[PDB]
Order: sequence, then structure tokens, then C-alpha cells
Amino acid sequence: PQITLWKRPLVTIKIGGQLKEALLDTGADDTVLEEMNLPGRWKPKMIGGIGGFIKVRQYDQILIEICGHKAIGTVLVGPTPVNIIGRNLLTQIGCTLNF
Amino acid sequence: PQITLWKRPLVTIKIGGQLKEALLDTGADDTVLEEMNLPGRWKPKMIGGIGGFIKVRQYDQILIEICGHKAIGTVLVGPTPVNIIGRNLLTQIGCTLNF
Ligand SMILES: CC(C)[C@H](NC(=O)[C@H](C)NC(=O)OCc1ccccc1)C(=O)N[C@@H](Cc1ccccc1)[C@@H](O)[C@H](O)[C@@H](Cc1ccccc1)NC(=O)[C@@H](NC(=O)[C@H](C)NC(=O)OCc1ccccc1)C(C)C
Ligand SMILES: O=C(O)Cc1cc2ccccc2s1
Repeated sequence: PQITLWKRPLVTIKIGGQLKEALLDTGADDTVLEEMNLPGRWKPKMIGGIGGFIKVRQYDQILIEICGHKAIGTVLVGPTPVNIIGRNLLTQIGCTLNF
Repeated sequence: PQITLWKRPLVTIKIGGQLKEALLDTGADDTVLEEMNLPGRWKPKMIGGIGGFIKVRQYDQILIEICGHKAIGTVLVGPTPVNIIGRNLLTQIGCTLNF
């Protein structure tokens, strides 16, 4: 698609046979979701944003589909108000910014 | 231009006649820049991110060039760690996500 930005760029994703919604976020280095039962154990990680820093759970090798585009990578679970697809996955679907 | 997302999408901007570097951020509703003075009157605002809220000064109708592309709009100023161009200005330059 070619997605204009007059509203938040929310798209449908699929993770572990659950459809969710998430934000295509070029200002995010990593991908951050609020929840899921991603397979078991996790490693702690720090991430920062505008307000300061937060601890997240890092899960590796996570299969995710973004508008039907298959991808695999690291997904953080943390206190984000919106699910965030960051650059680590945006690159895998060949997402570019254009103007 | 067409910008891939293997690294942070930093671009040259010009504001108040000075060149700066800023992150093109589809995940930002608003544009937030490092402390500077701008023309006109500002009003106080709080904006939320990962980590919580910060206080910023909102300036309206500020001219900015993003890679040479003119945009006029609200710019917030305050203690951000990175200059962020958000959707309010991305839409003015006809920036789109593509995959
Ligand atoms: C989501 C994070 C992965 C991302 N951070 C990062 O990628 C970074 C730098 N990486 C990173 O942490 O790497 C690992 C690391 C960290 C530290 C040390 C060593 C290694 C990020 O916060 N990115 C933000 C920009 C930024 C970049 C660098 C440094 C500081 C800020 C926006 O892109 C971004 O996409 C959105 C994500 C988002 C959306 C909505 C809510 C919360 C977060 N956030 C924003 O912070 C923008 N907010 C919004 O557009 C508004 C207005 N917010 C909003 O709706 O807030 C509601 C809310 C707030 C709080 C609680 C509940 C609701 C802001 C830039 C204007
Ligand atoms: O004091 C200043 O110079 C600047 C600001 C104060 C304030 C208070 C609440 C919300 C935003 C802002 S900006």
C-alpha cells in the first residue's frame, strides 16, 4: 500500500493466530506490544522514549504478519499504549518512507 | 527521496534559518524539537510518550523546510533527546509509507 499520514498509520497484524492492530512507526528502533502469550520465558531490556526509560520483556524469533507480509524478529512487551511495529520489522516487509 | 529503514530516518531540516537534523517519525502525532526560541507566542502543553509526559512550549504556524520541502505548522519545543518531525508536518510534504 501507499499510506498517507493524516491519521495514525495503524494496520492489521497477525501474531500467534490472533489478529491485532499496530502502528507503523519509523521513529521506533524496536517493536513493542502491550501483551501476548509469546512462547514462555523472556529476557529483560531497557528502552527509552520521550518521558524517560522503561523495562520491557524481550522475545526473540517471533513470527508476525503485517498486512499479510511475513516477518520474523524480536518483539518487546512493555507499557506502551499502542502496539508499535518498529524498524527491525519494517525493514523486513520492505517499508520505505517516500516524498 | 525514498528512505529505507535500516538506520534511523534522520534528515536535514531548516528552522529559524538554522540547519538541524531531525527524525522523520510516523509514530509521532506532533513535531517536537530541542530548545530554541521561535517567533510569536507559545502556549504550554504536555505530551506523552514511552516513559511518560514532558512539558513543551507550543508554537503555531512555524515555517520549516524538510529536505528542502516547505511546511508550516505547530512545533513543540522542550527537553526531547532527538528532534522529531511528526505527522502534522509529514502530511504537508506529501510523505507516505510504502511497501
Ligand atoms: C517506542 C520506542 C521503541 C521508541 N524509542 C526508541 O526507538 C529508542 C530510541 N530506542 C531504544 O530504546 O533502544 C534501546 C536502548 C534504549 C536506551 C539505551 C540503550 C538501548 C520511541 O519512544 N519512539 C518515539 C520517538 C522517540 C525516539 C527517540 C527518543 C525519544 C523519542 C516515537 O517514535 C513514537 O513512535 C511514539 C510511540 C508512542 C505513541 C503513542 C504513545 C506512546 C508512544 N511516541 C511518542 O512518544 C510521540 N507521542 C505522540 O504522538 C503522542 C502525542 N502521544 C500519545 O498519544 O501519548 C499517550 C500516552 C502517554 C503515556 C501513557 C499513556 C498514553 C511523541 C514523539 C510526540
Ligand atoms: O516555563 C517555561 O519557560 C516553559 C513551560 C512551562 C510549562 C508548564 C506546563 C506545561 C507546559 C509548560 S512549558
